[PDB]
Amino acid sequence: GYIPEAPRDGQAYVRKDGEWVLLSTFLGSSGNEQELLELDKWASLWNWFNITNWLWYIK
Amino acid sequence: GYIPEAPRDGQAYVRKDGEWVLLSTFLGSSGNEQELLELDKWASLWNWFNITNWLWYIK
Amino acid sequence: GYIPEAPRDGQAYVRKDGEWVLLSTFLGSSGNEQELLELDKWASLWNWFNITNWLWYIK
Repeated sequence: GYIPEAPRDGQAYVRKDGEWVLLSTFLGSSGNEQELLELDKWASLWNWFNITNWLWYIK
Repeated sequence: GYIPEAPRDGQAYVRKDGEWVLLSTFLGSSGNEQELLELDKWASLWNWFNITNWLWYIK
Repeated sequence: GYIPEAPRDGQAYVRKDGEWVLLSTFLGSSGNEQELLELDKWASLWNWFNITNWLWYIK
């Protein structure tokens, strides 16, 4: 009569065919770090190489 | 007895430990623009530099 | 009185304003391949170019 079961495991999931499924499997796991976190990293090493960018300009 | 509250705020959220939580916090916000939208941008400037790619080939 | 309808289509969706909405539209579709799958690809061609990296070092 009622569909909810109230599943509590601290885990996150979506509504699919009347089933609770970890969205992470469709997000692509990696903590999701591999989508977001790399972009943040690139700037950091790339930015320290600017000392060479103005070097040409100033001299 | 019943778990649903019917929360309406135009916002989107997932089922976690019996709580409605904004999936955006796990998507990584930025509108999500910073995952998708950059990829689309790279092509654009990179593509305008093709005039130099055939230049070598043709001459 | 009750909000659930039990929609079964094998498709996945989130809870928004009391409506079932395909999270894919907010994920950015592409199978999501275009967020995850490219990163995996870059390594592959980039890694085959290492034969040139040690070449300088060894000679």
